[PDB]
Amino acid sequence: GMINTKEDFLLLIKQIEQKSGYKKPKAFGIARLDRGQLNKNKILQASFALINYEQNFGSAAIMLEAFMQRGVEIDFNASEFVQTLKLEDIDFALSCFKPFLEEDGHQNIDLLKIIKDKFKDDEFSFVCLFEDKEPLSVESIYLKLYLLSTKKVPLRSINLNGAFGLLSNVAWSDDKPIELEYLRANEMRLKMSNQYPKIDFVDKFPRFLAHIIPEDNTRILESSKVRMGASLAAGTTIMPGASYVNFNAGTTGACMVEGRISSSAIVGEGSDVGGGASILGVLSGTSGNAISVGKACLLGANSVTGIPLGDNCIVDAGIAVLEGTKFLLKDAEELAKLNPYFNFDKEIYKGLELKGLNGLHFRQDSISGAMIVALNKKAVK
Amino acid sequence: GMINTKEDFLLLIKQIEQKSGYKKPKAFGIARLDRGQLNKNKILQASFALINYEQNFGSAAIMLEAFMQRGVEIDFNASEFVQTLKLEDIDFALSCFKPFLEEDGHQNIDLLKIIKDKFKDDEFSFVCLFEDKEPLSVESIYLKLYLLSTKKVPLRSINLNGAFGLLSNVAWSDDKPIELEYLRANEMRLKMSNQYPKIDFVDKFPRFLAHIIPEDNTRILESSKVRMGASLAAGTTIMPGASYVNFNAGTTGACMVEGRISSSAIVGEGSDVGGGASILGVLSGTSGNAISVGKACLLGANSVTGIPLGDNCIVDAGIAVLEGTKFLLKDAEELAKLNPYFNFDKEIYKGLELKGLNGLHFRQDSISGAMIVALNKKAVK
Amino acid sequence: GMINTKEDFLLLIKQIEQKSGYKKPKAFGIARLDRGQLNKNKILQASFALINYEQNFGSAAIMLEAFMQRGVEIDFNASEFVQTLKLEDIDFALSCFKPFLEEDGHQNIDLLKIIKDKFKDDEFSFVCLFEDKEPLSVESIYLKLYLLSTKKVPLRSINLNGAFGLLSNVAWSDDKPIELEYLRANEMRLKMSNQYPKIDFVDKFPRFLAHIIPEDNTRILESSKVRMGASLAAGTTIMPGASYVNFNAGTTGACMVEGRISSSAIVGEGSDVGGGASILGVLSGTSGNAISVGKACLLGANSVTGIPLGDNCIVDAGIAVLEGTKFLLKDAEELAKLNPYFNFDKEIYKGLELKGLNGLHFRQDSISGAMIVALNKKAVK
Ligand SMILES: [Cl-]
Ligand SMILES: [Cl-]
Ligand SMILES: [Cl-]
Ligand SMILES: [Cl-]
Repeated sequence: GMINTKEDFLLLIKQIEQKSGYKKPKAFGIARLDRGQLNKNKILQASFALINYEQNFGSAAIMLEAFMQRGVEIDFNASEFVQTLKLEDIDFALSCFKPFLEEDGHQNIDLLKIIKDKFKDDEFSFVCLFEDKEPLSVESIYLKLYLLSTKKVPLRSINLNGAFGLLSNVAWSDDKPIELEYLRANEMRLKMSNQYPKIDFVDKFPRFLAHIIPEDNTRILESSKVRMGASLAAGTTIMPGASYVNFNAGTTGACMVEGRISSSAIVGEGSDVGGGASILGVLSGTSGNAISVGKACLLGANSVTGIPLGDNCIVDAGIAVLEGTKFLLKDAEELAKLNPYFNFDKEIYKGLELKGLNGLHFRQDSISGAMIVALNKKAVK
Repeated sequence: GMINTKEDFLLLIKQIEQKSGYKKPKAFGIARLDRGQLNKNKILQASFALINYEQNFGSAAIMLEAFMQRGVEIDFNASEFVQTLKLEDIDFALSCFKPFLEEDGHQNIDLLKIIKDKFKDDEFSFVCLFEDKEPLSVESIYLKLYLLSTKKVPLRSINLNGAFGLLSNVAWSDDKPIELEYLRANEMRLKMSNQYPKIDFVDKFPRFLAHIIPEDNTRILESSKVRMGASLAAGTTIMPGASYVNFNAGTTGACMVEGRISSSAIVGEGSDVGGGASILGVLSGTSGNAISVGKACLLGANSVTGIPLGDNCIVDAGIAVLEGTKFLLKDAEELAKLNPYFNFDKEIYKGLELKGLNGLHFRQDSISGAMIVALNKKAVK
Repeated sequence: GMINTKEDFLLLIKQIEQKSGYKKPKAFGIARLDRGQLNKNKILQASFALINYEQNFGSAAIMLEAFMQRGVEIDFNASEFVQTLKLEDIDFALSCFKPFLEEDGHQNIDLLKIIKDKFKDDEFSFVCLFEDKEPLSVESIYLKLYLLSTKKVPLRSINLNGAFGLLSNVAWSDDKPIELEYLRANEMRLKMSNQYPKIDFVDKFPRFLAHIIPEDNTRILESSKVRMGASLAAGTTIMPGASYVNFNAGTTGACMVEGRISSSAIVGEGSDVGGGASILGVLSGTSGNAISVGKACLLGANSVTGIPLGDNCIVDAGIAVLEGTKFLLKDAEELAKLNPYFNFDKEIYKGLELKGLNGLHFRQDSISGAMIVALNKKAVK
């Protein structure tokens, strides 16, 4: 078909990439789209089975060229490119991949074979990012969420600004989106005919398990507790009682999570988020930074953590550690050793002053009622 | 058909309404009923696609007359009237509506066309309330819950007493009720044949989303967290981690809800119910009144609010504000300004004494351990 | 068929039970198994419609004999016996039961008729326990969980050690297990063809309601909040907001549960677990015993209970009662009366010292900030 060898294939990629203003995508994939039942141009959800991040640039070149080949004008100076796939695009791409078709393990190529076989018009779209800027489309928002939940990129590392304004608030029935106006328009007919769909939730975001397959040692005991865009390190457990992991939040190592992790909050390896505990996400103020809890921290049942914590910190059950809470310092000499740059000159510190320190133990003196910050005895050893 | 003009229609309504003891219903609609799999006279659920409250009295007259026309004796001195619809009732009503049949937007008339088209015996029932008293039927309980959840009537404004005794505890599978005795009777057959239905919950009440379509700016991130009979003002968000809205509870303006709103509790516009916070519903005692939180209140993560709060109150994360908790008053002069009738003569107040006041800030002194009630600095401005 | 009378039947049982080394099973039943989509020898779940505990030993003898009759070597010195049923086994058993076949109410016999009618190879397995030791199979783990959730045995009374290591972490879609590797292997095909299954959770354990039918006065308002192996006494209510009942945990009488009951924790009749409260399961240390809360205890919203409590204890909302928390004792003379062996000589006690006592009221002094242990005034009366 003119691409007969892998050498021909590589020269083709070189020709494409030497086109004027060509930029290699930083992320790309192909999404199956769910459209509005009433407004068929409204994209309600995008699903990917393969995410490419800073990889497989040849495959991206073939896809971009399929579009260029039929006259689609790609602005390589825009942050992203989204385009509906036609059958001709799939056939063009598969012909460029001719040298590989009888081989196993080429995942992007396998995906195209599948899409060709299941092709429908306006069902599939190529989605790519040229840079990390605010999303301009539902499709690019979904690619970004996937980049986070598949852990191709670290938590907080990509731009999600404006996502809420672009996404439609919809009903979700067995993880399928339905326009609210469709339900209103059909309510009499559906209820009287006993065909009213079962609505699990109404929101702009889907759940993690509608999109991501956990590692074999990762457990999520209830889907409603992990939003799409959450990032769970292998080995994490999310218990169902009073937990939550929001988008652009999660764990960077195996943790037991029984409480609530707000957006922008990161919990380090070996930490234990107790039943009904709260971890807030963003510190107050205009340059208010994100909250991180370090490694091997123990957050008690029904506690609240409103500041960044370093490693080996303990918040006792029931304690609220907020930015403005005052604490009486104990164990200053030992804490100095774990925290050599910090000035332990005084006796009372606000939560915010103590942010990020290691080996802290937040507790209440049960006789005097004083809030204390002390040494986690285990943190010295 | 003898009703040929809208004038004929209006004279018919006048004749009906001049019948002896006739009362216009205060609320009415037509429900599709779910009956027991074993006990077919047991009504397990009622679904409405249209609720009429203090409106469309002509339409109610036509329906009541359909029944009277065939000899049904309506007691207009009872608080409610419930009756199974026959095809003849639907045809009678549609014939009285003849002058309107080629016009759009007559919702009660459209509903009848649909019911005629999907008619089944014992499937549909007319349900109306003549006054606001204790429900006497499953059907009237469901009409009352709908009146609350559709916001046709305000929270706490209607009589729900006895509802629990009338409703059957059932299993619910994809929002369909199943008698527990049916599951017991069929368990061997169903499990061994691998046809055991998926049971989502066992209770007397259904969920809100099985019945109500939120406004486009209202989100409920998990159906199990909003019971049928809840009332959510447009713009409310219910997060899934540790929240709840019970029946005859909710919000009167757009609020962020991440905690638990008990029955009878009302949360005012702009308030923020923090993650895992509790709002209790009814004050203790025999004349113990319902708890209301006013506008723009901020309830901290893992707090407990056991008293009514006025506007612009703050409960810090972790604080329990109970009827018997004692608080040390600060900022008395400024609080007097926001609360001119209250007597700020003393220094220690019980929670219950402070009920309903504006601009309160409940906090703990972290050095002395004292519970404080102070000024919310933002409430002066 | 040679077993023609119930007398013949009883002599057959005598002959079987006199076989060398025969032991009567302590528990038995027949499970329908769910196997791996990829690994068909992996048992992902077992479902029973009938559990026998210390009963119906004749029926167990007939089943064991069906296997022995065809040469299966049963080790009656092992703790358990598991074996796949063949049609011949079912037909053999039904022939031994000939004298009963035209009679009603023989549940084990009815089950065999059903299994014969729905027979499939490798679908059904006989599962029995000869003693209470660590489970050796998925099948025996499931029998043990059933023994707990059906309340045939008391909470904590049976050996579940090693269960986590034997169970596979799987995806669950409408309560059906799916191997994660199957989802990975089929992800492209399933997502692009729009056939991706709805995954409710990923875990090693199923939910209670996938297996157990509550009593008519028992309510569970959300299935994800009660794990399989939980034990709920008749009349219990599990609310959905922030509750949980883990395996080998629950209630021994009717309780209102709105908080989290950890594994090994037992809550006594008439107790009320408030919204977002935590009950921990096992005391710290190597001989750290299980936590029990007695009858008519009141655990406040957002409290934490980390010690065993006797009867009529109160933990105020927001209070954390941990093993190491210190409390100032009040009402010593009255508490002595309720607790005659305890030595109320001193003024400050650690939580752990107070374990199991009756009539305790844990509260905070809101003026001094001191943690108090006092008399529950209602407990004297
Ligand atoms: Cl100081
Ligand atoms: Cl005073
Ligand atoms: Cl909680
Ligand atoms: Cl002492």
